[PDB]
Amino acid sequence: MYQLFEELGKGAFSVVRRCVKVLAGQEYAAKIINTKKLSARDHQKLEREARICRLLKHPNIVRLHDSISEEGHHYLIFDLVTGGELFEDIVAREYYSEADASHCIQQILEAVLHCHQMGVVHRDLKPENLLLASKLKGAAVKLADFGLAIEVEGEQQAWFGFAGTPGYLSPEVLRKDPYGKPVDLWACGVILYILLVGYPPFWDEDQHRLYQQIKAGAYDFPSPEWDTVTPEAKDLINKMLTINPSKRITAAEALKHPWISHRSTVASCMHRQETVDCLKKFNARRKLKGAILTTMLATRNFSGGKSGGNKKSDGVKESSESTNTTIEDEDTKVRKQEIIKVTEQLIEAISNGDFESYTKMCDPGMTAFEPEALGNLVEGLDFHRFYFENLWSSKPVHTTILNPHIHLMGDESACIAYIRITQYLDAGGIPRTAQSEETRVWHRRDGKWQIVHFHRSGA
Amino acid sequence: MYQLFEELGKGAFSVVRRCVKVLAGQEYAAKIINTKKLSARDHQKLEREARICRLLKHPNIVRLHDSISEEGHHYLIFDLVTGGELFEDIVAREYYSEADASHCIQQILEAVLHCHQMGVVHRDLKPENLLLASKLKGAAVKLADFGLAIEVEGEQQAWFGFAGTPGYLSPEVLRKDPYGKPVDLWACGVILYILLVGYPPFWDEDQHRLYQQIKAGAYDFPSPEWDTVTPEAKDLINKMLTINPSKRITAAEALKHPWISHRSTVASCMHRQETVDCLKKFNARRKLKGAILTTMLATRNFSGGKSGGNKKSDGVKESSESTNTTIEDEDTKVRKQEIIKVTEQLIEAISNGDFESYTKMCDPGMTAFEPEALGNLVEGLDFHRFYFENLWSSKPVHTTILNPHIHLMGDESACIAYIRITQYLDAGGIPRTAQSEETRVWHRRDGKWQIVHFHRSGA
Repeated sequence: MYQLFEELGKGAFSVVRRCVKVLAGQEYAAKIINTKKLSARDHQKLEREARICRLLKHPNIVRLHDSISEEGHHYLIFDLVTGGELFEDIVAREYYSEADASHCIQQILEAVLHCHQMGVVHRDLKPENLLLASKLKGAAVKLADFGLAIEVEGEQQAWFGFAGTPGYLSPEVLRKDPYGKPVDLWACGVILYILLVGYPPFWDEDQHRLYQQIKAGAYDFPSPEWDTVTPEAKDLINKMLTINPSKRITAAEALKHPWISHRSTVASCMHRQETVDCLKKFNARRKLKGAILTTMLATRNFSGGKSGGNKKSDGVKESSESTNTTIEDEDTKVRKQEIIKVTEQLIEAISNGDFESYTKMCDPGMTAFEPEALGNLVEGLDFHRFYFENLWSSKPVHTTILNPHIHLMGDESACIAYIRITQYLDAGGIPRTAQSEETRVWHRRDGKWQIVHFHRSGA
Repeated sequence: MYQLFEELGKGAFSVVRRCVKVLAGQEYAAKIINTKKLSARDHQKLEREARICRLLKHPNIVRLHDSISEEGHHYLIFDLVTGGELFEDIVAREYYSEADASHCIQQILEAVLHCHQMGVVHRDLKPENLLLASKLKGAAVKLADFGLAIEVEGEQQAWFGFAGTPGYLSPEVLRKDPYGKPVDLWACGVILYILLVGYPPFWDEDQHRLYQQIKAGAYDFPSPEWDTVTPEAKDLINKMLTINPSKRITAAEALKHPWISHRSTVASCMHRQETVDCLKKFNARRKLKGAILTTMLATRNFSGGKSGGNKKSDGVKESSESTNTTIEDEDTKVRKQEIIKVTEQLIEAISNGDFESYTKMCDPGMTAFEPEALGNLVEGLDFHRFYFENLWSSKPVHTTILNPHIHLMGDESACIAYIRITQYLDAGGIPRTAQSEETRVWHRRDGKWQIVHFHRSGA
């Protein structure tokens, strides 16, 4: 059904690759999950993932088009978004302000609101899920990958398991409390914070200490970098990083916060180069912490090409190697014989009165000096046509070429000079003979020798 | 004094590099020891290493030429041997028999005998110290690197320290007994054994167990591979791998052993492919042990393989239009003008009667059709010399070129045709005028346009 092309990204248990639907000619992202490496439970919960992703239809959420299981693999086929990570893109930009971070978070909150309204909680919101739609300027931010997402019943809270990514885990998940939609607003607070200053609010080498920090809500806004952040951006972060989920801002309420809904009078317009610089290091530390799959069993993409243009074959090499040095300077020249071939064909074409073959061997802008031109230079083949039509269209005539000399001037140019003697009969012969001295200038154009100019004397 | 070139090998505390003595023009191996990484004691014992290596003059031992200390480095400059390791070379050979291993061990024992006679014990004999003199067929085996070597007093034994390489350590060193020359004969037994079957006599993942094996002398000659080894090769190994150093064969006695001294009637001539195959893996395991710590100026990427792909670009370049406005729009390659230049210089050279400049612009084998040749084809410049000498060496004469046409036939070939009109005076002028139709065939040879053939009419 599909054809897999380049890899776009990875997880521990999946890769994502561009693919093309064979019969459609439409391109998609294939999430390829190695089901041999999953627990029975995580394999089974792929049914829930597939279902959640079909439900979700929103401009800031990548949607599922298809789901396929084979013996060792499951395939979840989504829309292709080609801009890569938001976070990578932010560091390559010429300007980045609070006003620009607000537009990022608004798009994320719109997506999250839509999830929550459909009874879906993402549970594992992090920078890796934040993709750009395309490489075009101002492409939309899009949520991608809901592999840890859950379905909830209205506003009911439950214990859905300990799942998430350490730095983005909510206090309630860490306290083992029943939970729901607010877990995603905590993670948005962590993302917003990183979007403003380029580093996370909670970090510790010791994971147990990290969790105590999260549960305590022990983040800060240190100078110098927070001194130029507006009080309203800090207020929104505070409202999201509220320890008690019943008191945490919802996605609907966050979207009405002035730093989002009154962005144009509230959010700062100042470029934050230090954020861009810190985010580079953040981005880099995220790409070292990882793992690699053992094997790479893959299919073969279409291969080959047709050759472009015409190339000369040339003389075949006599052997792979020999004692005698290759390319000796003094040797018999076949090339001169090639010129002799096209020249004999020329003389035969003139003798037979075949203007058709004479045209092929001559350049359309052929130059000519001949006694029939009375000392003038003639261009084209119109002039010799009068002799092809009238005279040569026919008593016995014998031509004789004497003392031919050939000058080879590269692969594509040559010149031959010789004496032509013609034996013929005039009226009631009386056999006659005539001499002329002829020069032909040959030039190979597109793999074919053509006369560019010729000179004749005494005829 | 010296110039360092490529690296040849390494240790933990030294690299070896080819170098050239600036004022000599002689090449050597420089052992470069980073003295900042040595203990005070090992730095000090470089004096002993330098001394031992000057003492030793033998055909199967690489000798020291010079010793230099700088602030962070010591340099021990030795003869360059270019064949690499014996062991690497054995696996690339077309044939390898007991008789060939006997020749290896004889050379090693000769070197060791010479050490022992000079009161030097190597202490760390191993495959890495066994180098070939050159890449020539039958190059000698040479001992290289005596960094753990000691000086002994006659036949006196002492405790010189625990030093060596685990697999080659003698029982007496492991028992902490005073020791001397026999430690090197134990290591030769281990080397001989590896030379015969391609694997070591003592091996264990657990170093403490390895040492108990060594101290017990618990090696064996298992079938199938030892079944075709002669009893005399096994006898020599047994004599060397004798636990009690007072009973171990000496280097002098080993050299008189029939498997060495009667090689031609005693040592088998049968190719041992299984030894060659095992030795490949042995060689590979020796080159990949992980270092305990890694220290370097740059991370370092290895260079090798091939350089395929990289197709060359076509290279055509567009010509910018002149910025000043032009009344008529024309744009031929300045190449046509180049032909016009050399042609005008030709006409001026003929007019001035300058045969010198005329010779340069003409090919030595120039072809010519002209009325002065009476319908014949003339080769060379001898024919026109008569006109340069006599006539042109001189009344007022004016030349006029009419209707020039140029055919460009590649970068190296061109052809120009034109009408030449000459105004002159005959006897007592009476101004006269003459017409001729001329064709020149130019060819660039070694960056210079030369006439290969020319044609003239009506002159």
